[PDB]
Amino acid sequence: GSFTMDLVEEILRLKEERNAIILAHNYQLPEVQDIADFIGDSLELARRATRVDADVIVFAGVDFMAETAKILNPDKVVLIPSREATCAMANMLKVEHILEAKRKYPNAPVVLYVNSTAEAKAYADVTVTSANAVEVVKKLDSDVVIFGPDKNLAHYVAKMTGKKIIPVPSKGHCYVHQKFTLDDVERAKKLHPNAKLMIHPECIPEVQEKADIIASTGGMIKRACEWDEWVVFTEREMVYRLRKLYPQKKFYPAREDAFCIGMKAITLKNIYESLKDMKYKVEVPEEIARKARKAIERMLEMS
Ligand SMILES: C/C(=C/C(=O)O)C(=O)O
Ligand code: SF4
Ligand SMILES: [Cl-]
Ligand SMILES: [Cl-]
Ligand SMILES: [Cl-]
Ligand SMILES: [N+]
Repeated sequence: GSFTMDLVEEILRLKEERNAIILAHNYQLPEVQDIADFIGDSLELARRATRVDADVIVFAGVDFMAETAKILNPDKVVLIPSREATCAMANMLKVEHILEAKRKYPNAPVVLYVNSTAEAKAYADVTVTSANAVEVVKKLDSDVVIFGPDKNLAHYVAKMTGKKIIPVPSKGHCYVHQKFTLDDVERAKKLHPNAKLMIHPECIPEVQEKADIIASTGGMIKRACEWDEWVVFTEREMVYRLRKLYPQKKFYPAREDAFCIGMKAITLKNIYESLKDMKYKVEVPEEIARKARKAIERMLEMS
């Protein structure tokens, strides 16, 4: 015919030409999810980055996630389609916060949420995500741990493990998940009285306390089989992910306006441009990468 390739067809050809895999987070735009080879949460993306047979990883997610993939694949090309795909919560944690906490608690393990920079991870004894933070902290050989950046996840970990949690920094949080309120819980239950509530641990504690399940986005997918109707208290693109996986269930956003600007820096067009031009190359300095890798590997061994 007269027509040629659209962006999807161009991307598919370039993936072949580059020997590339596209890894996407659950918060990516639906049309980006639809072209990804693998979609998952922070822990699943970290694990998947340890079995990459491709030469090139295009990371449809934020920069810290691409850096984690690069730390696990120092000799593969890792591309981030936009350097403005970044995480507001992760940037709240600086090396100075970690050093001050280590000074006060030298025997406390430093436990850093994967939502953190590579420089910060170089000071972690182990990394965690929302899916394994409780399990990891429970198993660490200390009754006190230094933990960050997210204070709402820290609250959940403190509740579930009974251990003393020293937050770094003092007020780290995700603006997307902080948008959920008790009024959103009330409205969701009024509009969808037969639905259960799946709530991310980055939400505030009083909202966590209303959950039927508290889970990472990966845990939400794992536990969705437990009911047929769910209100989803996380970034709104997760509703698309859940509807695609389970077309027979019903999913409703807790708030349509819970959007991550950094995640939406990734577009179909800049994924195309990323493969076409081999950009933007993600690099992590060797000393930081080796130290971060030790903490990330330990995390994968512990969960
Ligand atoms: C936002 C997020 C973070 C994580 O997995 O630790 C999630 O995908 O649940
Ligand atoms: S949703 Fe929140 S934690 Fe995730 S990248 Fe966006 S700002 Fe960061
Ligand atoms: Cl692969
Ligand atoms: Cl995220
Ligand atoms: Cl199913
Ligand atoms: N011990």
